[PDB]
Amino acid sequence: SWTKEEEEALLDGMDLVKGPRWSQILELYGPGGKKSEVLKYRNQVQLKDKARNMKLFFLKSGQVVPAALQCVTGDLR
Repeated sequence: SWTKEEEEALLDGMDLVKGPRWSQILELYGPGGKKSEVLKYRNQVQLKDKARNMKLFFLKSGQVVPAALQCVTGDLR
């Protein structure tokens, strides 16, 4: 079963690769996106800043946070 070294590696790797893959959202919805191009004018920083504001809106209003927004962590200001 799992060793302490393995558990520290998992937590460490998860930390290093955490946060949504913003470029993959733009593969679906950005310029030439596979589903549409509706997000094509948004760069990855704009996607991340909007996601933080959306999570903060759900929290502020006492609404359930959509599962994917729970991946957005840290300072939302």
